[PDB]
Amino acid sequence: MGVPKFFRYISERYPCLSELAREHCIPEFDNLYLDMNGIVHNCSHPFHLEEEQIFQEIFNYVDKLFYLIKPQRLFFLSVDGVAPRAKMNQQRSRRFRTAREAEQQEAKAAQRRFDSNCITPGTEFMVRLQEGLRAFLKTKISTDPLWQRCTVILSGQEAPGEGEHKIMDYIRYMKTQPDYDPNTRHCLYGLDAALIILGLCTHELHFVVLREEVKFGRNVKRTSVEETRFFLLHLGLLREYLELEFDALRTDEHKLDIAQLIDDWVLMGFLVGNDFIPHLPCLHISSNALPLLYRTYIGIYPTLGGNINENGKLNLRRLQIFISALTEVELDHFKEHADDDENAVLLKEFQNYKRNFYRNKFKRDPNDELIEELCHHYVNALQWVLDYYYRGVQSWDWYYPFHYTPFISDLKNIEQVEIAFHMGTPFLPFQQLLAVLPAASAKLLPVAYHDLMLLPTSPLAEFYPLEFESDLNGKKHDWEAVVLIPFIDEGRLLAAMLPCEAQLSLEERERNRHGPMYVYKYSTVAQGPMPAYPPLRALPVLYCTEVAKWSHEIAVNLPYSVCIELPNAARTVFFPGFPTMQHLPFDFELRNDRVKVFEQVSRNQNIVLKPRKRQLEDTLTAVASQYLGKVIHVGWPHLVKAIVVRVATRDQRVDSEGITLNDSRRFDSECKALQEHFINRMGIQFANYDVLVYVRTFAGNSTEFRDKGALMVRDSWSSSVTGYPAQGVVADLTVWERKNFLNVEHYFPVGSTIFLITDPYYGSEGTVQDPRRIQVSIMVRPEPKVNAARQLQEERDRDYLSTFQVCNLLRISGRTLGRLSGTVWVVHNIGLQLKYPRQNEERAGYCFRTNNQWYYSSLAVDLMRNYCQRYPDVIDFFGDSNGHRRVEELANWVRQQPHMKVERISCGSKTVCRETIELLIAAVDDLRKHVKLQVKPHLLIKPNVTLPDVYRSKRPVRLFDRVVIVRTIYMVPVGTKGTVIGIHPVTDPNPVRLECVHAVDTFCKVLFDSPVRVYKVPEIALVIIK
DNA sequence: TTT
Ligand SMILES: [Mg+2]
Repeated sequence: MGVPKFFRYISERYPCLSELAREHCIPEFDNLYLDMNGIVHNCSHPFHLEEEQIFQEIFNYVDKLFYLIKPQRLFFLSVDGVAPRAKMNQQRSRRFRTAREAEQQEAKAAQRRFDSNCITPGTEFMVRLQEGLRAFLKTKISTDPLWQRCTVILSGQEAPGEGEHKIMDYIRYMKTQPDYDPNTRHCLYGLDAALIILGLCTHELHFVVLREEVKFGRNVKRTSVEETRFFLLHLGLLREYLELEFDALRTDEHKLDIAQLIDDWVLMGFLVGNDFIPHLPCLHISSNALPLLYRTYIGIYPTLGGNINENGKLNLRRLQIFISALTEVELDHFKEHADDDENAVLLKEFQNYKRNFYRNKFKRDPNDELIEELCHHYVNALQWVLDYYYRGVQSWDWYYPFHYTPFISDLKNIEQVEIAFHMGTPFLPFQQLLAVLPAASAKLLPVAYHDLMLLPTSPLAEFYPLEFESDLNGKKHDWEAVVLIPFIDEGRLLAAMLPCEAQLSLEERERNRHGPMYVYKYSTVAQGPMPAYPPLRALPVLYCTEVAKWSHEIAVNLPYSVCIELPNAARTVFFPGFPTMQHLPFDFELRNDRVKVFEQVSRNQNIVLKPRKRQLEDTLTAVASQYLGKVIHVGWPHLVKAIVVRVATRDQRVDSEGITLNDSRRFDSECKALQEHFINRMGIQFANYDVLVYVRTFAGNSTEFRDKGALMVRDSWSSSVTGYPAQGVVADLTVWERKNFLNVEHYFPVGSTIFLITDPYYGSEGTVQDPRRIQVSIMVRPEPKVNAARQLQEERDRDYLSTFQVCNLLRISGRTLGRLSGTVWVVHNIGLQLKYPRQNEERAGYCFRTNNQWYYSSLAVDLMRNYCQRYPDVIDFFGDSNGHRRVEELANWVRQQPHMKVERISCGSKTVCRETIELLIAAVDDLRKHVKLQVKPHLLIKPNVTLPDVYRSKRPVRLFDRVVIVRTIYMVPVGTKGTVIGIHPVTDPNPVRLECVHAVDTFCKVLFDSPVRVYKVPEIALVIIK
């Protein structure tokens, strides 16, 4: 996996659409919508933890997400509540699955614990979680200054409806409001198809979808918070890429109605497969589904009155036409996997396949009555889903009452289909629980119905099969497998609940009501005390307010869908976070250039964008004339502000200082580089690279200080200079950006912290006293002697052999050293796991790589010798190679030893041994003078304001360097001082930003003397003490 | 809940 198949697909068909970015590349947002069931799953059962632990970790998760994304206006976190029957059927399927998969995996314990099905609403678990969560919001917002300008909304298991859909509802409600901002930048947590489709159908302009790369789980690889990156999808581009795909639907010289088109595309996306209906065998993404629905639609389009999905409502005639068209696809799928006048033969065999299918797999006779009710229920289904999205739930009771899908060929007279579902109401937690849980998890229910789950007398015993069969329509994985069970009739079920209900325990009786969502807002006025809750410590005073809002204060009742295209919004202007391909006249074509967006090269086609040859003559003097020294926007459509510092040609090149000659070789090389990037990753094709432009990316606003006189404010550019083809330069666009300081004193208030950049105490803590130069008091502190520790390390660094040397000492082939020292999978792992060549990793002091050659330390060698001594035949195998019990034996022998306990790290990073760490720690132990001075303003770091380019060291950071923290860094408060014990580079795997492509950021495993002991920290938040 |  790594990422959903849908995400993967549309992400490769439109290369510019998605990226893997780090904390700082994520665009600014007003609203973050966080969906919790995923998280709760990650934290509860990835081995043992108690509730306290779990909650603590969930809380953490949230904290780090909010910390990294910094939603400026709203933070809506939404836990799945009691959902409509349509979903509940599937929820139930997944429960039964997990229960049985659970028993099966516990069976390995027979060969030789936290029930997860409690992640559903109504369970004592989820309730306790709800509590702890409100408590958490209250603490965080009440204490943390960063959660105080935000508005926060929680929607718990209390409030009914899928998290993702409660989010949706709040969004539509939002659009409804009068003085609502059409430009609000929405960020939604998640990558699966449903959330893409969802955000895409809100018809919101600045909407991003994102999820972290690695669950926070790989913390056994020591990753700083700031090091974590996100996969993100830009809906704004998705739109433009569809506008590109259906260009053939244009009949005149003018844009198609994108609202109209998006709607229909939402429809296709729903056809590919959704939760609330069985999937059509003939439509899987890997199976080229989207392209097929595209072809079908395009080729059918001139015939429909207009849209199949009009503003969330279906056009049964047009629908009909479409499905009719899909018949081809379906029949072709049949013709393909059949074996696992010709046509006529095909059709007879296919009709026979139908009959036999209805009979065998549908357990129903093929009466035309059957086709009838199948068509009925299917069309009903579709409309139901569209309502779910465009207008909110329109039926809590309704559900597709079959386990399989109709035959497209057998869908005629759709138009005659009557659609009528009724709202009804969401089930009470216990009802839904009994509807969803399998016999296995009876415990999660109150005692009152345990009997109902497990006593074969039970009226509902049918719905609780000890054994349930599973059909897999050519779907490979057990999870894709259909789960053949009954469908609960609400009647009989509530009938079999009547007696028990009264007898429920008091607290059980109380926890069985639906509930509201809560709105937290930081208050200056003290709101009183809060009790503690495992694991949140108690609070003497709250500084926030919690306020109940019910499901119906968010309700929008109208004939049309508010999921319309707000016209107040500005799509002419550029917003920094959000790319558009609009500002450049370009042609386009769908080609087969094998673009590389993820790990490996795409196997299918993509859309190549081709900017039209610009009007500016492609000469040096001409390009310079226009753009030299000017402020432009490069990268496209992922635009950035930048200033042109040089223009170059294979022959010559212009600086502010005049024209000179240029290295042809180096130029042609740069050009190759650019070409490769754009085509292979960006699916972009410029006319030519005859003339390059070299820019500096905008790097923050800078405040200059003018003598004793005044405060100046200017633009700040970058350190590094990157090259961009002159053909992709876009100039003079207007942008929507957006609190200046006033007095010098306003900048430097009394008692605020100041850091020194002047030689006498480069890196000294300080405090401003009087803005007159500036009056300041510096707190001088001693610095530990590290020469000793350095010395220790140098000798250890000496302890290293070469791959060959090591081959000789162990008397083994080079190959066998290769397999032995890496990871070798047997089917289970049996490699000492010291090096990870493909990954580009190395294990601590054991392995290390320099001249593209490997070197192993002594611990490594004694280890490898050990392995050899003990397990010879295995080695013999490694050497001569290109009851299942011995494996487990050595797999464990290996997993046990301590090199596993030692951190693995990326190659090119310098580390240190625990002994040296000991010496250092001892020195700091051993170590345990305010000086007033007048200091020019530009040599003072204001902790969270000053741009890091003013304090970046002219020399790369080194080990044992003495560092102090300026910029705030998650756990570590500013001011904390320490010494470097690690230096770790980091490069983006596949940057879509040409500027980032080979940029390496530096993190430092730092030993702060104070406990707060050790943390990786970006070089940006550091000064070195001179 | 995801794959
Ligand atoms: Mg969901």
